[PDB]
Amino acid sequence: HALMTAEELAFFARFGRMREIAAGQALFERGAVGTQMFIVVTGQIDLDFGEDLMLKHLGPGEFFGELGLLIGDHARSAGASASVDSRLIELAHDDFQRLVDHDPSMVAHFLRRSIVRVVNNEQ
Amino acid sequence: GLHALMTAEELAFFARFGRMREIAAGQALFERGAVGTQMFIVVTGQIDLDFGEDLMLKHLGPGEFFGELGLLIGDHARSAGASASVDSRLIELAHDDFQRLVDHDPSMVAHFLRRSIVRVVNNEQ
Ligand SMILES: Nc1nc2c(ncn2[C@@H]2O[C@@H]3COP(=O)(O)O[C@H]3[C@H]2O)c(=O)[nH]1
Ligand SMILES: Nc1nc2c(ncn2[C@@H]2O[C@@H]3COP(=O)(O)O[C@H]3[C@H]2O)c(=O)[nH]1
Repeated sequence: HALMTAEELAFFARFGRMREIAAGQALFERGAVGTQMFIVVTGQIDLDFGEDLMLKHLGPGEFFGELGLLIGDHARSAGASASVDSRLIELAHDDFQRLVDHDPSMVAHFLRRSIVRVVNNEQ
Repeated sequence: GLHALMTAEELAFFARFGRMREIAAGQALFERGAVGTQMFIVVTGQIDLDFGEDLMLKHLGPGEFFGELGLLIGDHARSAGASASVDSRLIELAHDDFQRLVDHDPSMVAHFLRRSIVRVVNNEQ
């Protein structure tokens, strides 16, 4: 599972912003354009990779959408939706660029863990 | 496009933190499925990647990099065999070298890691 560090949670939250999403609501659809990533801080997000694949359940501290964030014109690999009332850190393209500028070391450590996760990965 | 290519800054800094390696035409650098914790940058010649099955070979010329998965992911097994098509020269960057690089220039590394992710999401033959 994902899981940010405490330092990441605090900083991504400050550079990004919070987003509330109700039980049953869609955050984005599979195959859609999307340039922001998200961190679950309360509740649960379900990822739907289409076809007959297992759903992934993401609880507090887990992140997703970094591909949309990091790769231009990426199409969302899964649909994202809220299982229950949830709250998220939403981090946009510009926010991430700011973060890299202010704290490249922390970002490098994050990107590194991302790569490990993403080569793991793909149902 | 979708070919690697380091920046000039990367080439110089990866060269300095790492070391150089000569490899003769026909020689294997590593086998597919093996343990491997270093990455490589081609600076002369050409490295061929063999992904097994019936997949196309990939040909990497000067300035192209490979093996970063082995470098970044513990207990990764090499996704391809690597071998020299012609006499080649490489920058070899070891695990410890990369950690030194991160510590001295995190910003350069972050930019590199970012470019890696794009390449890798656009990979797998
Ligand atoms: N493609 C893929 N994406 C995954 C997987 N597990 C989690 N994800 C995340 O699901 C996300 C959906 O949005 P993106 O396409 O932006 O980024 C994706 C990944 O960050 C997986 O196994 N495969
Ligand atoms: N998995 C994968 N690796 C690739 C591809 N093209 C180039 N590579 C590189 O091939 C390398 C084989 O060694 P590694 O797995 O160390 O690291 C890998 C990458 O740097 C591709 O299409 N798929």
